Amino acid sequence: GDERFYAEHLMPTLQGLLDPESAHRLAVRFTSLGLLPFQDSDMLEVRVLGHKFRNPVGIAAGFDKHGEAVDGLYKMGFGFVEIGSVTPKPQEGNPRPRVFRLPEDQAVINRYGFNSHGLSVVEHRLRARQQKQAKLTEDGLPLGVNLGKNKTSVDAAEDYAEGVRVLGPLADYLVVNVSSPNTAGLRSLQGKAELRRLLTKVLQERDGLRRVHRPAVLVKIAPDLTSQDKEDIASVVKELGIDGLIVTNTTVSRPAGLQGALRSETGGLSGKPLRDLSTQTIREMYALTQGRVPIIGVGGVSSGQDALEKIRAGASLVQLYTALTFWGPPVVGKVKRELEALLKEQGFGGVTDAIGADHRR
Ligand SMILES: Cc1cc2nc3c(=O)[nH]c(=O)nc-3n(C[C@H](O)[C@H](O)[C@H](O)COP(=O)(O)O)c2cc1C
Ligand SMILES: C/C(O)=C(\C#N)C(=O)Nc1ccc(-c2ccccc2)cc1
Ligand SMILES: O=C(O)c1cc(=O)[nH]c(=O)[nH]1
Repeated sequence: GDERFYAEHLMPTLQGLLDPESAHRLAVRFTSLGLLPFQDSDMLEVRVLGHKFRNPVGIAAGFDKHGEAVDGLYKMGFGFVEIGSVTPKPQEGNPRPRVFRLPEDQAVINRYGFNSHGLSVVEHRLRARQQKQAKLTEDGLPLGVNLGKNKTSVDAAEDYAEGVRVLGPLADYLVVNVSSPNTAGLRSLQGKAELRRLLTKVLQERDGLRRVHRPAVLVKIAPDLTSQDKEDIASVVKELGIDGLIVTNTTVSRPAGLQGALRSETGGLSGKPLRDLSTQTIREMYALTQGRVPIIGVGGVSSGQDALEKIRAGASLVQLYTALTFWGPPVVGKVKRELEALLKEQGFGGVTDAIGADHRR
């Protein structure tokens, strides 16, 4: 496993031979079979959400939408895996092309639209390795399951409720994904009244599961929220005792300076141009929740510094996806190695010590 080789030769050649969706599909395939190219120190261990995480670097939702490559992803060095988004019924998503690379920006735009094998398929896939996962979790490698809703559903809350009932028993944590920019009307569920109603139902359904099968519940939010939106989300989270937040999904904004020819494609923008917008959203949400609500920080993480900035801003854990598509699997070890070195350099005894450090200076 060599960073230079992947960054300079393998990935650019892959990007030059296949379209983005094809590259994604082949990657899931390769990862699922364990055809892949760092020893986690105690400094990187985090205890949150009722679990030990051997390192704080996870794979973000969207890469493994259907739970096909979980074990290969742990082998890649991720401290936790999130699969999904999964919808109740199977659905195809948007017509192709629906994924676009912006190499000049180290960015991606996608409009997949919740292409999903559906709950039943994912349920059986996870059941086939349920005890293996139980041991992985105990060993500090938890599993998250990200829930979406069907395009033609009349009752959004019931979609998420069904997700809780079916995949909740198989997950260490669940994500109520109300932040995809690619499903019409979905982001409106972030509004105060809609969110409270939705999350009340979700939490009731979760509380009804047997104790060993009872996951933490997190809400994944957009980077495009107004100050009022963020205030309201913070209020509802505290009112209902939501276990955590995932911050953030992709942006519908197109920051000044984007160079990629494909910058004006419809969809969610990810990668470097999203990075600081996400970090600032983490920072705001941490403050609004008084540091009492665990945050998983996501968006434009490609290095140790990127990870630590989100951690200092208030994230207990981080995730990446887009960086993997540019630098390949070696980015995981790179992020962890750089993060460890930076923690030492900045006087932190571990990740835990650095969580929210910016707010205390
Ligand atoms: C191709 C693609 C598909 C994605 N699909 C999902 C999804 O199904 N559910 C979800 O919550 N986030 C999804 N995401 C968003 C990521 O989980 C993450 O929040 C975002 O991409 C920012 O992280 P990054 O810059 O490291 O990619 C997707 C992102 C991309 C790149
Ligand atoms: C949307 C998406 O996943 C991509 C694009 N564009 C993409 O390139 N993904 C990807 C992710 C991982 C890998 C990879 C490369 C080597 C070994 C295992 C996996 C290759 C490609
Ligand atoms: O299109 C999707 O499936 C999707 C894309 C994205 O960026 N975020 C998300 O939650 N879903």
